[PDB]
Amino acid sequence: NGYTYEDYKNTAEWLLSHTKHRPQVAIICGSGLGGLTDKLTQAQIFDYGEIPNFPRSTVPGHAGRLVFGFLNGRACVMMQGRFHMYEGYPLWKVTFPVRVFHLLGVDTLVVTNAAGGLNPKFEVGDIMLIRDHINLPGFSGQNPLRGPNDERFGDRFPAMSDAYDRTMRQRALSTWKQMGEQRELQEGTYVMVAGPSFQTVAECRVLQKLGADAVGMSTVPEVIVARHCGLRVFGFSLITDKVIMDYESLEKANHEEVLAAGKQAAQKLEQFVSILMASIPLPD
Amino acid sequence: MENGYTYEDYKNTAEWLLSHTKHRPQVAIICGSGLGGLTDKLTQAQIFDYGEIPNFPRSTVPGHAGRLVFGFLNGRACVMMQGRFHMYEGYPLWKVTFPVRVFHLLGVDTLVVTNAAGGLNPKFEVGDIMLIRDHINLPGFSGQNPLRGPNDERFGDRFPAMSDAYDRTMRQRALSTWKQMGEQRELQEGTYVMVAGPSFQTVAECRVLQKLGADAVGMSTVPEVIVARHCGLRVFGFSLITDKVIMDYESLEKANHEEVLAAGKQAAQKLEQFVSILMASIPLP
Amino acid sequence: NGYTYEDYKNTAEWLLSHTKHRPQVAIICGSGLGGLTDKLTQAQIFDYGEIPNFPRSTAGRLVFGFLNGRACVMMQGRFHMYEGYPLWKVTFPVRVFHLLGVDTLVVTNAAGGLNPKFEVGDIMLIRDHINLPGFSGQNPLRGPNDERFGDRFPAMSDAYDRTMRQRALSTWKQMGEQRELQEGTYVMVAGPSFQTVAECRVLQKLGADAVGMSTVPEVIVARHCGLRVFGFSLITDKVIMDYESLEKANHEEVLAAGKQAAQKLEQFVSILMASIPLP
Ligand SMILES: Nc1nc(F)nc2c1ncn2[C@H]1C[C@H](O)[C@@H](CO)O1
Ligand SMILES: Nc1nc(F)nc2c1ncn2[C@H]1C[C@H](O)[C@@H](CO)O1
Ligand SMILES: Nc1nc(F)nc2c1ncn2[C@H]1C[C@H](O)[C@@H](CO)O1
Ligand SMILES: Nc1nc(F)nc2c1ncn2[C@H]1C[C@H](O)[C@@H](CO)O1
Repeated sequence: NGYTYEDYKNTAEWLLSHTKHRPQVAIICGSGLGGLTDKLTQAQIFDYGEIPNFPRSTVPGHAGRLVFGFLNGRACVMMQGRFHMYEGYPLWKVTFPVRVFHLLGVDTLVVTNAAGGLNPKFEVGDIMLIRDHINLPGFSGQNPLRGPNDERFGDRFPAMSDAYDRTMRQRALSTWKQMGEQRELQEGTYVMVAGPSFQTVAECRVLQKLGADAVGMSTVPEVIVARHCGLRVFGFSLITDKVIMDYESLEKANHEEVLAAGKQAAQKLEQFVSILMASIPLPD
Repeated sequence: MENGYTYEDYKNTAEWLLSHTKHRPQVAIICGSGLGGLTDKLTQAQIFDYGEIPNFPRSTVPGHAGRLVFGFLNGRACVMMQGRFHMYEGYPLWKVTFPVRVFHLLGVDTLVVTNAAGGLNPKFEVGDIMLIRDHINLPGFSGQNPLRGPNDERFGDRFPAMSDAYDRTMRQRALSTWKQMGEQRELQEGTYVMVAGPSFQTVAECRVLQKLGADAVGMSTVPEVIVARHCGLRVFGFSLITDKVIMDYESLEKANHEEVLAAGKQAAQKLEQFVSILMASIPLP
Repeated sequence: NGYTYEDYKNTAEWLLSHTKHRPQVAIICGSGLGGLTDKLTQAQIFDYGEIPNFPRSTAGRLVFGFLNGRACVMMQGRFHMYEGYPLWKVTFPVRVFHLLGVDTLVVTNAAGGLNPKFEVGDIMLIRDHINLPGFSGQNPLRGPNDERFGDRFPAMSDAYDRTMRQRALSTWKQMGEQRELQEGTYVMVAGPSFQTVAECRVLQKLGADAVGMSTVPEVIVARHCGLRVFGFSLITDKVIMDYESLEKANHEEVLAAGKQAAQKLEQFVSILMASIPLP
């Protein structure tokens, strides 16, 4: 780490005194999903470069930004452009915003990401309800909680066996049935690899053997610190391509480029997340 | 893993301890969480707080400031470590394992490691003692190994074997002593997997750990063993099974009433006295 | 962290302006496999400390010359993660090689055999890898990315060139070797300590045929560059995968049949210089 408690406190206070908005729900937008910010109403934008203590972008493109607003009526703060480990950011920098949300008064975090499908059943365009995760950087020392614990946020050894709220998963599955979509809402485990290189077949086969249903390079760090803080969490992976799980099928690659989330697939997810704002319990 | 210790640092600490106690230990014992009461069983003891031992890894003042206790346990010359350092607290593994090299230079030829651990093996129940037969070093697979950096042939080889980390003679004698103690529970035996922590495992993760063949999980010990064997120390150890980790979502919902408590003060005491009794099975130098 | 695009380019040009050699192929020889440098004609030697921005080997040199009709740059005494080196130093030469004009990289290493079939002395055509360190964050591509080198998210499914594997096999049959050319997956572990039986068993279960502490970082950045890659593991020992055959110890002497065995792999890399495509 390198952030004092006061640092987080100072940022949350700064935001609070520059917006009349008071979010209950924070939403991290994954790659190709930033258009969720367009669905906010009465929106107020802050560029990261404007918010004190916020990690500076070293990356191509605009810095990314924090959008306060209402989403189907819900007080939300929305994150467009997350920090990734593969870009050389320490997890304590990646996850900083989650702690600020907590101090902002947020009690719920929704996480979205794009992911390669490991599960034969999954097809490009599917949305996966995240049931559970496998944190490989975590096993080996790369866990955002590393260092002295601050009891003002949470415990030394927080549980993650229950990180994906039972109630919101039951309600997502329920709300999805009224939507009348062609494909059922998938559910499974997100495995986080550090990237940025992509899997070899051999590696794709381990990830499969480890029970992971979909792979990507983000999210878990955030979820973990959310649960440390006692935030309610749920989330979705957009399956942007099927990873090749053998050499036979490796040769059979033809009219191919692992494209970003089909703009229509992204838009389906964005509007599902929006509609689910109806189903989060109110703080009260 | 950027080792800020010269050989002369280790030697300076070792020699400092050697000129402030008359004790000359053969055996080092690392006390796991909740097992520190082992030190009370030492006779003719002497205490050094980490704070007064040059080059010893420094804290930011939490509740438990650890210490080293020299003395005789069941007749054996011992140095005993109460309060270990953990990776998850932010310490580099070269700080975690610094004491093991000091012990070598003290003249120790045997390291015993104790810890508390989650039970992965269905057969294990809360309060069990597991003889560590082997380990799986997940941090080591990815660069986080305490031997990372140059090798110093004055400690050991570049590429030390870990096939035989947990001494065979002592494992047979552990299992032997236990049988004639006449205990209600069988002495368990299996593989300890190190995960870096500090967050606990999800169900999915707990499953991988099972599939990897691990019988118990914790966040320590493996670093210390590895640098012990690099020095040629005899190693043996135990995990006290503190809780059983949930390994299916079905039993996750049913997880209602409770939390992962510390080592039940009774079961710890049982281990602590088994360790004392096993002092008479360690070979002489 | 570490090296900018200029730095690579300055190193490349220094070498270009300090040798008449213009190499097409680069060969990173592993442990005990550097005798291949003696077979180089017109050989021109550079110690690493001599070269701008190079990592200082703290017995490491760069050798240019012709092997079996091919302009080569040879690396004797590679960098290892266990030695304390960060992966961006480990893989620094691979990009210089690219800016030198090299289009093929051949990698050799010493490995422990996880596949029961494998015997000491076997050569393994590396067909694929498992980068265990890379899962957790130790990946040489981590950090800012320059597109003059390659993509942000490069593929590694075809890291080991289809054509050269077919030609390795083809030459091997032509060589009339009694022992078959093994082929499989190399898992990179960080080291330096060797595997426990428990750990060997997970590596086996993971699908790895051979284990070592190098190579993968180089292959990854080479492919990020668009270099053609093929490589070999010499099986120096069968890794103990149970406790029964841990008791059983032997007429110990892993070493000196490893000369005939390392020679075989060296002479095979030589032969294969004729099978690498031209630019
Ligand atoms: N097989 C795969 N592995 C990983 F790690 N990511 C994959 C992927 N396939 C697609 N993706 C998408 C998801 C991320 O948004 C983006 C990387 O940040 O690429
Ligand atoms: N499921 C579990 N996973 C891990 F890593 N550790 C567990 C655990 N259950 C109990 N413990 C014990 C080990 C230490 O004594 C203490 C803190 O690491 O808690
Ligand atoms: N002095 C030299 N100059 C050049 F241009 N090539 C040399 C050489 N000595 C050996 N060779 C090798 C490389 C050519 O591919 C090959 C001739 O086609 O022989
Ligand atoms: N059983 C084994 N396990 C691991 F990890 N590596 C092994 C090995 N046998 C040989 N090696 C490789 C790696 C060293 O860098 C190199 C020593 O020269 O040989």
